Amino acid sequence: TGTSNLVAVEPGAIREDTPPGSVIQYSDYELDHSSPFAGGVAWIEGEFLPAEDAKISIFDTGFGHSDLTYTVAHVWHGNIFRLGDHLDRLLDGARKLRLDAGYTKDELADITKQCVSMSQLRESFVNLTVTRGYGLTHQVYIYAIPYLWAFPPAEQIFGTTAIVPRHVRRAGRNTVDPTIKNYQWGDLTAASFEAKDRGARTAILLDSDNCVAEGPGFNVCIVKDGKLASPSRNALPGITRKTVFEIADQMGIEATLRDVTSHELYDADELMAVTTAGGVTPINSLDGEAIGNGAPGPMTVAIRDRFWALMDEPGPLIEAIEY
Repeated sequence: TGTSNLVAVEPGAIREDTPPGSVIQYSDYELDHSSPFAGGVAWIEGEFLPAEDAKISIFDTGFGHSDLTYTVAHVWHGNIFRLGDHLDRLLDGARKLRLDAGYTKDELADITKQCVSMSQLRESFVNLTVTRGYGLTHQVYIYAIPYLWAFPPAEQIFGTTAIVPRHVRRAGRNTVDPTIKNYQWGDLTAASFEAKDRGARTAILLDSDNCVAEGPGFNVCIVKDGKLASPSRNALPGITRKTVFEIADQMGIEATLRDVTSHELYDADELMAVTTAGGVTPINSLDGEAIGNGAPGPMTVAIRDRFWALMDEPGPLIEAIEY
């Protein structure tokens, strides 16, 4: 059909079932639908709008040339996670693209948190996008929408399945650069359709030298002999990946950003996907072969459970939204 295994990025429900007793639980509340904003807020051209109405000029160069960068932060239990790190990454990427947001980091942070508050969402998927714009003025778009899962909560707890594409590789840093977060998903979409065709949930892509690159919307972490590794070259420098490495260091696990060869990927003791929209996902099998026992690995479970706990512990990583 015309539908990939990738989650559609648009406003969706406010809550979704999660495994009972699991580390993942939504907040208990309601939206006051007296506000037109409740459920999703978009900030386009300095004006807030109900997400249902959020529109951009068809002539924005961010559309016709995909000339932009973006970042996504999540809100969990009313707390925004690592917003400052996301703003730093977004602004650094815009600089590399010679894009000027026209707003300082603090102005962006205030605008973003305001979007969440007006949305009334305690769990949210928050996107900041900076584009080349149109007649020339660069454009900043921000939206806070209900939470989105790259992998459903059930797969976060019980694991997902992956293949390595036979026909696709991840674009290299000298072509469409994966190290700047971008909307150019041609390879990622093709890999997802190949995974769907083969009966797997997703794909882990290789780069041109057959090193692990990343997946469609996530970094990949590889566990071997009690050590954790993740690709250093053709992969986004993910914030979830950064969090996972901090969690591991605190657990006394050695975590290294390095080239991971295709041999190492297939020989892994554990595999996991890491991304802001849903966190740490175990990958139970690769190309239909069990990784470990074919169920979530022990280090993955430990790190994933610690990751959700971070969302509730006061500290530098989290800030409470004011509703």
